[PDB]
Amino acid sequence: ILEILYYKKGKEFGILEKKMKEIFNETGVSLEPVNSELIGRIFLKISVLEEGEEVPSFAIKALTPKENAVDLPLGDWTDLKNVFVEEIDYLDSYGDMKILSEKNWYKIYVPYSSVKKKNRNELVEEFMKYFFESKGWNPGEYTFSVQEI
Amino acid sequence: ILEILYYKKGKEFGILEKKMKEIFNETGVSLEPVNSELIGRIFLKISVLEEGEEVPSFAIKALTPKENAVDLPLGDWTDLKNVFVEEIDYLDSYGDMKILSEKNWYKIYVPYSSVKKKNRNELVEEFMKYFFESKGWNPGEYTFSVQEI
Repeated sequence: ILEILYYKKGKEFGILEKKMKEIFNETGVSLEPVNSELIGRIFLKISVLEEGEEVPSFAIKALTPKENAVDLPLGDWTDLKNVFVEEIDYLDSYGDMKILSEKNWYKIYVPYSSVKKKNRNELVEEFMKYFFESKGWNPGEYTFSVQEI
Repeated sequence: ILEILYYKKGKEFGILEKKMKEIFNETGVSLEPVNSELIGRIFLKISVLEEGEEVPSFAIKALTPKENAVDLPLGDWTDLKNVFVEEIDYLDSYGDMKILSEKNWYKIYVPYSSVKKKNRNELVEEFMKYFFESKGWNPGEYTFSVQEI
């Protein structure tokens, strides 16, 4: 997973950080920014689909009463008999990428064939254009940093 | 969904709240507490299983490349052909309840037969014992409030 911190250009956060530290030292309570147009933190996971595999259009949360999972692959195709469907989410499309969003956590799915010669920077930069545009914000007014977590 | 705010007994938060408001008025940045032993916010969804249905033991995140979902029920049993399994989560057990946790978001599943004459208060109070014990904290040292959201 990647942790992405974004910031509106020109905004200084030094007095914010000093006051957060002061509040922590007095109350013992650590305060963090609510995601806004000024500042935020998001989490991104990138999955590349193997050649000869289609990108997903829906994410399904299913539940099983079976008491073991030794018949279930993680990260492979299979058939699921007699499961309870709890949630269905339609993925957004941005170019060849499919994007699943849950609050500040994002998962992107890209076809092998499309990202064969692409690095993490190129992917993240495309994702961040999608992200800012999804919020109605101008991407040219932000910087962001990436951390592996 | 329910929003639950918990607080360590005896701790006063009035100066925290005043300083959060001051920081917001100066920086335009709203700060909220990181969940800790002193204070936090969690989200709970309660599902009751119908009579003649087993409680889940695992939650599966599956993806399908199918371009419509009109064959998928929400909140019913079905079979899923040719899906990609991305994640499997084992549910915890607390009495008759099964609990799925993702960071500060919880989903509990209870059998109809067990909660037939139970109200929201009774369920939430059981969940909160589970929650505090899961963190290694003493439930008798906390208060909490519930809000429908």
